[PDB]
Amino acid sequence: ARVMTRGEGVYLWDSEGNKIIDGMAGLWCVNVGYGRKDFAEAARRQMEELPFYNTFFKTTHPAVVELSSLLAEVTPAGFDRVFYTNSGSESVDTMIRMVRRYWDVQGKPEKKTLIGRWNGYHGSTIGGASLGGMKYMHEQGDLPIPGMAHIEQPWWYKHGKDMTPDEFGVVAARWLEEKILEIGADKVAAFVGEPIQGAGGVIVPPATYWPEIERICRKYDVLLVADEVICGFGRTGEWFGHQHFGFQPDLFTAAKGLSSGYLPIGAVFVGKRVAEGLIAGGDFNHGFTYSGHPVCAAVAHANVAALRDEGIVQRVKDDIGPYMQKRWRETFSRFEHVDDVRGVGMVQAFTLVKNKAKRELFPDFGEIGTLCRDIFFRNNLIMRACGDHIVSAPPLVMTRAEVDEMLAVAERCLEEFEQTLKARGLA
Amino acid sequence: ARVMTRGEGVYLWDSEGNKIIDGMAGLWCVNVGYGRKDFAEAARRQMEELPFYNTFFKTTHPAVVELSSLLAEVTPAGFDRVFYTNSGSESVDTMIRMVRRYWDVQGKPEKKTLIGRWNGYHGSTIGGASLGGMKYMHEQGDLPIPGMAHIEQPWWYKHGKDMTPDEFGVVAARWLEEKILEIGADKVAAFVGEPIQGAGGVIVPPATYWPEIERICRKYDVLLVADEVICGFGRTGEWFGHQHFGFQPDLFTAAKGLSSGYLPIGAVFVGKRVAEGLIAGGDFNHGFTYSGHPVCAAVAHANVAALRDEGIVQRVKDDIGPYMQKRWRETFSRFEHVDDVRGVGMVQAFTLVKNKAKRELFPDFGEIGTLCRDIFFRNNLIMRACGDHIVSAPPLVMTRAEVDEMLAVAERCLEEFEQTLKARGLA
Ligand SMILES: Cc1ncc(COP(=O)(O)O)c(CNc2cccc(C(=O)O)c2)c1O
Ligand SMILES: Cc1ncc(COP(=O)(O)O)c(CNc2cccc(C(=O)O)c2)c1O
Repeated sequence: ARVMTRGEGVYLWDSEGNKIIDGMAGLWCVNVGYGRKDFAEAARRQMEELPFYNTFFKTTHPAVVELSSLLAEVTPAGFDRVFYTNSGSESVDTMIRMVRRYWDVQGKPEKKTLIGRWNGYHGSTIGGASLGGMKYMHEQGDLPIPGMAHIEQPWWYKHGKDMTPDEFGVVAARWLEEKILEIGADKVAAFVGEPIQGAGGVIVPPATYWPEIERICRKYDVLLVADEVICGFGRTGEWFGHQHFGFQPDLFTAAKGLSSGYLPIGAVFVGKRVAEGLIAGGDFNHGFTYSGHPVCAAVAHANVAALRDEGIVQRVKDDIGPYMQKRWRETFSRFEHVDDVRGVGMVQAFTLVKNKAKRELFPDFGEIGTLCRDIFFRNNLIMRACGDHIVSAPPLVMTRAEVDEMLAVAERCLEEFEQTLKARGLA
Repeated sequence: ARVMTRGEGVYLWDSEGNKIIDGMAGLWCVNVGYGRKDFAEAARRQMEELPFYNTFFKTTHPAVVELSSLLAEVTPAGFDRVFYTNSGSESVDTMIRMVRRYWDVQGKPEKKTLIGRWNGYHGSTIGGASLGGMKYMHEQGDLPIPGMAHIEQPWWYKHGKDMTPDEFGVVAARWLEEKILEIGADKVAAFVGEPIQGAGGVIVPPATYWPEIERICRKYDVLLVADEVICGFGRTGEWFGHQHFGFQPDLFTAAKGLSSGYLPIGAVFVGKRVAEGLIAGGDFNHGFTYSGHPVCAAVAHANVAALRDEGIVQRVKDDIGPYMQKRWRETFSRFEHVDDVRGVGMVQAFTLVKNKAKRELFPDFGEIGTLCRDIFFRNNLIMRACGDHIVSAPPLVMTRAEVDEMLAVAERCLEEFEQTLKARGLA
């Protein structure tokens, strides 16, 4: 069929010469777009010159030292300890072990349960798939493992009932309290959440949600962990998604955001309280000192430098983010089977619905999303279909003109979509 | 104070100008040695030119297609389905989930327990740490998780009593049968082992061990899994360690040996029975090659091509392997506190012992190993201490002269070690 032949900026090309507008590469964290020659050079040099680690060497690799130094400058107050891995899935798994070790060290070994959310996603390790709330992943491996619990997701469109979003955000956060009390606070180690659920369909919680979650976590002496694997490194306009929603996690996980997707890498960023805890047990100290594939760290360093020095993150907050959000809602809000148009910064979405009046979803959630996605692709546009949610997360460097080009095509596709719907009486 | 400044061939350099022999090949993984400029070029080109999706519409990324095509040529017959990951740890975790999903699809809901070995090592995830048998690891994330069991390792020097190695291989393999009947066969999904235990100290099992493990696995309808993360890609003289020992696994896992450590990557090679069983449910399907990274696949491709086309693996079997093994046994067999001199291909080891007569180990296993290791480093030689086992696995490209050079230095270090023992009355 059609193979990929080239990537540059926000586009990729196929073997037939088609230019494909990549409206989703940020879900794989390609935040600065394709074709960065300087990143390629950063990798080339490190691979030619240096070893890939070995030991005894009282030192941390110079590529890693530099990356760590730079990250301290761009992360929020209190994150000055970073543990490197090879992926977001590994970062999640390491985080689970850290959270449990922290409580062990505090002399509370029974505090082992982590609480996630249905439709949350935290990667594909046994630990991560257990903490995530995708039912199809739980079946593959008799998951979740012990010390994993789940609460319903803050999806107002489905569960918001007769409530305003804001009233719902309180109710949905209180589900965490209910679960903690059910399990017992002294068996609960942490609550873990993506600031905006990514793979679950860009579920943007109400403004009252995260503050209520945080309040509840502190009330019960439970750690708060953000999974920033999608939302970090400028996706919401802030450097990290938790900054946008105004909560303060005790740890947070990131992945290819570090490298804009150019090479595999992940990290766990550990706040002061937990860091002091772990080091006191002498734990994770070899990881903190020797973690990080130096080639990937070299690319990650060039990337984070670029995001800062080129003003890419600031440009999402001030310029392209507001432009995108306005243009997104302008384009999609009018369609008959489009509802819950949403987004922050450079992540945005809507849901294909049976009936906007009744807030009624299509049956066999996903079938209609697939149809819309298929139309997009026939028209040389990629966006992600998550059930009947259509989601977009383009490179952060996307211009105002590229935004319009993308939305012009998407608009044409929705017009076709609305017609195809009626034409088979699914409307 | 010193830092790494260069790697080339079998050598490393530090900031002081010191030339160091890398007898440990990074982390047993740098099989082609350092300084491959063609590898760096392969990464540069992919990073400059292409997107990073593993799949595009009906096709796979060209770099991945290429790697899989080449892998099919060098893998044992029947292993065409490969699932890519970012590390050996992720490969192990994916294997565990695959093993369990397979029995689910087969309608055997009880059949979920994986059996590993004490002193076995399968990575650092919750899943891999649980399947591994490192007692210090059994309480970082609350471990082992359920459906994990362990048998004793086939370590003749310690457990062999008054048996020949061949008699002991049968006894040590039958511990698996004893364990299966203790648990109940209906509950046991797989046995997993490194053909030779790596991090555990290059524990080479008797020739009788693997054939007997395999008979037992087939007798109870238990899957047989090889962890080739250290033994893979030519380390034993064969492409994979299971080929050397003459067993036929249903799946096997591989890590960065695939790329000689130049970039992070791993794989699960899935045999026909399990692949078909997973297809028969539609499980680990839509998103198979889709966990790894295509830049890493391009490097892995150049590496596997180099191992085949430059005759590196064949040279281990026919030339440098026999030489290393012969010369290793000449060099070390004579020392008063060195015993169990062993190895195959380009992995080899010996154990530091209190008394060769009684076969008595030093107390506080590890203390003496560290002492000997520090001597090596002071002498610009990297060899690994696992407890009181000393281990070596240099790049496979090491010349006969490089072999003697390494052994010349090692011999001098053992002379010094032997003096140090008496000069402390620890002889
Ligand atoms: C929130 C979150 N956490 C952890 C992971 C695991 O990261 P790695 O993939 O680096 O192991 C993820 C996965 N991140 C991810 C990557 C690509 C696509 C999509 C999508 O659903 O479109 C999501 C994720 O979305
Ligand atoms: C047998 C085995 N299985 C899985 C893993 C995990 O692979 P990754 O590390 O690629 O995730 C390993 C780890 N392999 C490994 C790596 C680095 C050092 C050492 C050492 O003990 O010197 C061993 C291993 O030795």
